[PDB]
Formats: sequence, C-alpha cells, structure tokens
Amino acid sequence: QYSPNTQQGRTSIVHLFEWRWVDIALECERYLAPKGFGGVQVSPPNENVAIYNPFRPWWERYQPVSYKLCTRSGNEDEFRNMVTRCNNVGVRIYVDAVINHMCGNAVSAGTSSTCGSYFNPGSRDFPAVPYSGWDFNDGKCKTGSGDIENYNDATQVRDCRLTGLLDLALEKDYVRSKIAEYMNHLIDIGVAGFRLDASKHMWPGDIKAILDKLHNLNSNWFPAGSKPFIYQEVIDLGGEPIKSSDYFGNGRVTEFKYGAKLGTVIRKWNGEKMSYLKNWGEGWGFVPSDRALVFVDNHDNQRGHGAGGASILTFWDARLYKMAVGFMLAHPYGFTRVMSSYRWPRQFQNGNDVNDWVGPPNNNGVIKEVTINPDTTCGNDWVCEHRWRQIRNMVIFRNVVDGQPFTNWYDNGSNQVAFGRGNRGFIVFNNDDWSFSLTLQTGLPAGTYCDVISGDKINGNCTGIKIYVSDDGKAHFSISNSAEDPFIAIHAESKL
Ligand SMILES: [Ca+2]
Ligand SMILES: [Cl-]
Repeated sequence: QYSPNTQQGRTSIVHLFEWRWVDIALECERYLAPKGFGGVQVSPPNENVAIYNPFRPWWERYQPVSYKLCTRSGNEDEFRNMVTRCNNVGVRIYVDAVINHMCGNAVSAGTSSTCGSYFNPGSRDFPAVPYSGWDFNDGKCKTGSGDIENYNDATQVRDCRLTGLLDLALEKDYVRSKIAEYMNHLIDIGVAGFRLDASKHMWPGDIKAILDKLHNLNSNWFPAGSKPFIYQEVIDLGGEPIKSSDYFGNGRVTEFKYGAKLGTVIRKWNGEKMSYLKNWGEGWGFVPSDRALVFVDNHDNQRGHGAGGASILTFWDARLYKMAVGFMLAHPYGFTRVMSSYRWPRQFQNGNDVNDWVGPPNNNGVIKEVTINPDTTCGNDWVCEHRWRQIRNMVIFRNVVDGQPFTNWYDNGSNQVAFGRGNRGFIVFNNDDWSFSLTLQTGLPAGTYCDVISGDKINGNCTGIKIYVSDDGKAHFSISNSAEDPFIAIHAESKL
C-alpha cells in the first residue's frame, strides 16, 4: 500500500480539483505524460448530494448519496475512458474515496443528487447503495449531540458524526463489503490507488478490514500482485490521543505539518527562517519519509480555514508559493502532490472568506471545460498551477534527481539557502531582503546549465538564465531580493 505504482521515473501526483473526466483524459495525453507527471488525484467519482444553498459548493462532493460513478465531473463511461486513456500514456489515477460517511443528517430527503438517486437522511435511507438505519453509528456514538465534540476522546472522533455527517458503521461486514465493492469497481477500471478521506474519523482496524477485501491492480497495466497505493487523510499537528502513526499499517498518511511549517518559514512568520530548513523532514518531527504524502496546500486549507490557518501558501501568494513548491519538489522528503486549483471570488470579512464555499467555474451548475491558452496556461478561471513553468519544471527536477542524496547544503544563517541532490541537481533560494551573490559548490559536472525556473532548455539553447559550472563543481549565483522568482534550479537534463 506504500508504493504509488507510478511509471518508473515519475515522482509526483497532481490534484486536478473539480476537473471533468474528459478534461483530465485530455490533460493526461497532452501534458501530464510528456511533462513527466506520475498521476492525478481526482475529485470523488461517486454520486453526491446536490446542494443548492449555497449554490453547488465544492464540499457537496464530500457528502455521498451512492456509489454510482455519476457526478458533475462525468458519468461512468467518461470515468472509465479517462482511466484507460491516462494509464495508456503512463499517468495514474488516484480516487478520493469518501467512505467514513454519507451526507449531512439534516439534508432534505429527495432526489437532489448528482445521479438523481433517492435518499432520506432523516430515516437513514440510501436505497441506491442500499444503506439503512442499521448501517450507521447512531446507537454507538455516546455524545449528547451525536456529533464529534471532543478530540481528546479518540472513540467519539471515530464513532460520532463529523459536523453532522451520517457516520457509517464500518465495523459491520455488510458496510465494509459495500465499500469494497465500490473500491474494487474502481480498481478493476484501473485506478492505481486512493486518498482515504477523513481517515482520522475511522478506526485503523476498520480501514484494514476494508482494504483486506480489495483486488490487486488491473493486470493489463500493473505487474501481478500490485496493491493499491493508500494515502490516508489525517490532520495531526500533535498533542492528541490519535496520531498519524496509528494508520501506518494501512498505507501512507497526509503530513499536514509539512505545508503548515513550510508556509510559516517562507512567510518568515513567528521568527522562522529558511536556514532552519537544513534538517527538514523527520528532523522537524514529521512522519517517516516513506509514509508521507506531502504538499504545500490542499483543496481545503487553501481556503484559509484549515490547518494551519493563514500560514498556508496558495496560488494567491504566487511568488512565495512557487518558492515553497520548488523547495518541496527539490527536497527528498516524502511523496509529493502538487495542487491544481480554480479561481473564486475570495472575499474577506472578519478574518473569514465568505466565498470559500464556491464550487468550480460553472454555467448554472454545469462545470466549465478547461481551456488552454496559447501560452499553455489555462482559461475559464482554472488556475492550472501544474502548468506554471516554475512548478512544472520542478516536477521534472524531482524526476531527474530521483534517488540522489540531499547534499551540499549552504545557508547564510538567515534566508539564503542552497542544496544539491547527488550529482544530478542543485537549487538556490534567496528569501532575504538583500541580494544573493555567491559562488557555491553544486556537486554537478562542469558545463552550461539552463535555469529551469526562469526558462527552459530547448534545442541546444536556454530561454532563461544560464549557470556556468566549472570543473570543480562551483558556480556563481546572482539573485536579487526583488527578483520575480528569487530561486534558481539546474539539473542533469537542463545541461547544454
Ligand atoms: Ca466515523
Ligand atoms: Cl488531503
């Protein structure tokens, strides 16, 4: 469960948040495969509540009506088509599996659902699965409200409703089997693995019992005996009875400390400095690298209400965001996920974005296609961070240096730092308020290297900055503190 099952030499996945299946299929072929992306985390493919107040929020997809693969992203035919086309170009699909719960207990009964399935939250009736009152934790939860009130009680965090979401009884073999049925449907279609949504709210043993029922991966694309990649979403910043490590038997865990701390460092908040990053990784008390799924932001905390708070860097913060993402992609710790977002009318009041609910770009609820601009960015308010040159080229950096050790660290004691990956890559950051001009040991073979942050290597040329590595491995780096992108990256495949 710990291996991503990506093609050899592909080291990242991208979250194409709220994208339609037909757009993801195209994206695999026209971009992700040639640019060396390992795979795609897709939004939940299963039927969800259609929530009209507010109007079609992104979070409606985290309230299941059934396991039909029928959503605003597409139907089962389109989903199957996407997984096939993506796998055929060597780009994997990971499903966001929402298995802890069905919808909100207060949602009105009816057919307001993305496939038109009937459901009745009040009577605990989801006939399209089918689930009934026997399949939920109503009796088991011991809190007064029936909802999670106290994170110091590990039992209620598992057995009670998260913000009132009907909590499935995952101890029951019937419920475990219905979930496995859904997941095996997806595996046989060809998905490579799963994000297990709200894993903190499930018992590690119930998750295991579900995973125990799963098929090996589709043998047309994956070697026999291949198991689905599992990454469990657990937000653990410490100090609670439930720890990320409790889930290690099932797969990897989301390390939410990673982006919280990195955001604080790059913002230079709370006295933190980039020079402190020298021991980044387990030295900062994160989970073991081989159990970590890392990221700068995710779909929830890029809206500022997550863990931790306002320190999270997002596309809105583009200059510092590119630096943080670049540091993450260069550093060997963890398996990396790149966010890809849509724009929404962010409106702050009282420290809160009142529009943080807004769903994907849409015409009266129909999600807009991803359009590609001549410069290869996206239109229709899709941000497409994964197509930003500075991010995409660092995705490739990480492929190029795969396996190479963290080495040749430099820091100035404040915010100017640099490091290499073996003899395959080197990266330099200036986050201080003065210029960085210094000669550093890059660990690289002598030659002329294209800086892949400012430009690209094309046809024996660089379109950006050129770095000159002498025969002793040393190169001069000049970075103004006022630079558009105050970091430089070079690697074996950017050499002329
Ligand atoms: Ca639960
Ligand atoms: Cl996540």
